[PDB]
Amino acid sequence: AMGLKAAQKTLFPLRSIDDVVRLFAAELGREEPDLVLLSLVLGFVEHFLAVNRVGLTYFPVADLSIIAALYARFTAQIRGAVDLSLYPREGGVSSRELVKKVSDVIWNSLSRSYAHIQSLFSFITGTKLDSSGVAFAVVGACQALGLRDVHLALSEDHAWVVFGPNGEQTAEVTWHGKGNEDRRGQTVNAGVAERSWLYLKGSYMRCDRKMEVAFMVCAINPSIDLHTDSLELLQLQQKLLWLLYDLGHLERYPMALGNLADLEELEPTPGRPDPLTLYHKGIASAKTYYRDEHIYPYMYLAGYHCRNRNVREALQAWADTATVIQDYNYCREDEEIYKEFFEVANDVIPNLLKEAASLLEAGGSALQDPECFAHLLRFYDGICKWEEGSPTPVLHVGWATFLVQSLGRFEGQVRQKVRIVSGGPVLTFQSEKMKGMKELLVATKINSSAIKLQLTAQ
Ligand SMILES: COc1ccccc1CN
Repeated sequence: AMGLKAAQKTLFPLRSIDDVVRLFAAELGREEPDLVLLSLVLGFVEHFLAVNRVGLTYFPVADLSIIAALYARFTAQIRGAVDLSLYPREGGVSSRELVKKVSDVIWNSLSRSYAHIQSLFSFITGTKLDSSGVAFAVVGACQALGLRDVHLALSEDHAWVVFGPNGEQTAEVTWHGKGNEDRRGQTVNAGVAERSWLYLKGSYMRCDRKMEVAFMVCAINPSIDLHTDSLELLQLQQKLLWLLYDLGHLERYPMALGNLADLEELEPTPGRPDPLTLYHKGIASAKTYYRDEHIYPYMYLAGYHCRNRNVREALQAWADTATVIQDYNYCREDEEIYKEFFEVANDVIPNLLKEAASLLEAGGSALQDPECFAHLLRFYDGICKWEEGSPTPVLHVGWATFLVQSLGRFEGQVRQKVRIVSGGPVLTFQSEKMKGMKELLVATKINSSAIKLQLTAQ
C-alpha cells in the first residue's frame, strides 16, 4: 500500500536469499502487498548479483536505509506530481483521466535515450524501464496513491492496465515492439477485436495485487551475459515461485507455472511435483481460465520433451501449439510468436529429425512412427490455417524448404499409413493449403517443387 511498516522493517537487513523470501512471505499475508517495496528489493538484489565475480559466496546486503530512501523518492515523486483533488473518485473507481495522468508521470520521467531495467530500482536510480516495466511502474504508482482498482493486465507478449469495476476499463500505458505507433491512453478493444495473438482474443490475464507480485518474480532476470546465469537469482526466483504456488497465486498464471517447471528441470526441489506435472498444470490453467487460447503453455511442454529427446510428445505438443494459433490472425505486432514458430519449423524440428535419422543409421525410432508424421502434419496445418484471414502472409519459400526436408525424413511407406481427411492414425486438415497438397504429402516420392508453390500460394 503506502508507507513502510514496522512489520516490514524488522525483517531488514536482507542478508540472504531466504531473508528476501521471508520478506515476500510476510507481504503476501497482507491484503495489499507493497509492490514498490518488493520491486525495489528485487531490483537491488538483481543489480548487484547479475555480475561475474570472484568469491564462492556472495549476497549484496539490502540495508533498510538504502531501500527506504529509494522508496521515499518514488513516493515523493508520485505524490508530488499527482494532485488527487483534481480527480473525483466515484466510489472506488478511478477515472481514465486519473489513470492516464499517472501513466504520463511515469512516462515523462524516463530517460530519452537507451536487460535488468524491469524494476522500480532501475526507474529510481537510472530513469530506465523496459516495456512491461513501465506498466508495472504505473500500477505501483497507483497503489502508492490508493487506487485499489488499478491493476496490471498481461498477455503473452505485452502489458497494460485495467481499472474500474472488475477491470472493465483498459488503458495502454507503454510501448510494444520497435517502430510501432504509440497507443498510450487508448483501450485494448481494437487489439482484442483484430484477433491478434498479442491481445489473446480478450483471454489475457487480469491481476490482483498478489498476481502482480508473481509478475515481478517472473520478471527476475538472472542472465549475467550470453554464457552465464546467476545461480543465486535462479534460486531466489525458484523459491519465490514455490511460495506463490503454495498460496494459490499461480493458479491463474500459466507462464509462471511453465517458468517454475523450467526451474525444477534445472534444479529439482525435494518433495515437489516434477516438471511434467507442472507443465500440465500450466496447460490446465490455460484451459480453465483462458479458454485454451494461450500458446506458451504448449511451447513450454514441447521444449521439455525436445530437450529429453521425447520426439513424439515434442511434435505432439508443437502441433497443439499450432492448433491454438490457427484461430488467430497474424497481425503486425505478433512477431515474437512468429519467430518462435519459424525457429520450431525451420531449425528445431529439422535438427530433431536429422538426429533421429542418424540414430536409424546404427539401430523403434520416431521416423518409422506414423503418429509422429501425423503430429508434423497437424503442426503445418495449424500454421496454414493461422495464415488464413491474416493481413500479412506467414509462409514463404524458406518454410517450404524445410517442410520438404521434414516430410522426406519419413519413409514413403511410413507416411502412407496415415489417413488424411478434409473438412493407423487418422487426421483431419483445416486449412485450404494443406488440403490442397494432401495428395503430395503421401506419395512415395515427394514433388518438392509442387509442394513449394502450394505452401506459398496466395
Ligand atoms: C516457453 O517459451 C517462451 C516463454 C516466454 C518467452 C519466450 C519463450 C520462447 N522461448
